[PDB]
Amino acid sequence: QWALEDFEIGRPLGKGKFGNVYLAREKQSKFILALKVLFKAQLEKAGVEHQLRREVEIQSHLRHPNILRLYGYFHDATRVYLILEYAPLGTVYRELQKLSKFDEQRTATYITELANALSYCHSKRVIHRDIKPENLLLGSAGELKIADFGWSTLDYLPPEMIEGRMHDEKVDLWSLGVLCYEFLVGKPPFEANTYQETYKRISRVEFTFPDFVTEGARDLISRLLKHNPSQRPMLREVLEHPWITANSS
Ligand SMILES: CCc1ccc(/N=C2\S/C(=C\c3ccnc(Nc4ccc(-c5nnn[nH]5)cc4)c3)C(=O)N2C)cc1
Repeated sequence: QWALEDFEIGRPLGKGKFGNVYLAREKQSKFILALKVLFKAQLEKAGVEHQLRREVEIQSHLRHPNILRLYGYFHDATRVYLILEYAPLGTVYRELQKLSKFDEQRTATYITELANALSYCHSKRVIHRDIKPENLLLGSAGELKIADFGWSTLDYLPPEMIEGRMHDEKVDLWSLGVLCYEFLVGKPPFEANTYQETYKRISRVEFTFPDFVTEGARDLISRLLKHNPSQRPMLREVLEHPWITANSS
């Protein structure tokens, strides 16, 4: 179906580990989109051809406004290209750097938008690992969009994953706890100056709140960051959580 000659290439929109993403326009439709380039030799150097292949097959079937859409993909002699949804307003990480921290309305809105994306995924038996601000993009109306590779620094990993126990649907809820914290405070809850320490602090769920963090927020974050996965509240319970409904659009 596709080839590189079918597109005009624009400025870079981001740098991945295996290649860059560029703004691009499909020539006949004039459809604006994003295009991720991936080097094949570089892929085989780290042996992830069929880690990535299953990954692509998955998110083709995923359609949700709070998830970045994969329209299609193609290849050539040297590279592999992914056709992506263009997200005009950029990354949340960038927004959080400009603003230092987010207010409660913004935070609660993003959390709701995330929770809805994950509910959709879980309903289709798709689970997600750690979610970083770097991998959250913004659509044209300011809507949050999840963009990364999985889909089924430690700062975002839950205790069960770093301790080498059964990963599970409940990982997602840990991620919401960390993000909700980071949105309000401006840095993640178990940030340390060493990996060894960050590991240790995550395993103990050893973290504290700045004075300004309201008790509604404290409650939600404390409930999501429970060490026992099964004690973390359901996604429905998050969306219903008083502080969420009180602040979210
Ligand atoms: C199919 C799912 C998927 C595939 C590859 C992915 N990896 C990506 S995507 C990506 C960049 C990207 C994708 C879609 N839209 C944008 N929009 C955008 C970002 C920044 C700015 C900006 N302006 N000024 N400063 N920053 C403007 C627009 C960026 C990326 O970097 N990786 C690794 C993620 C998901």
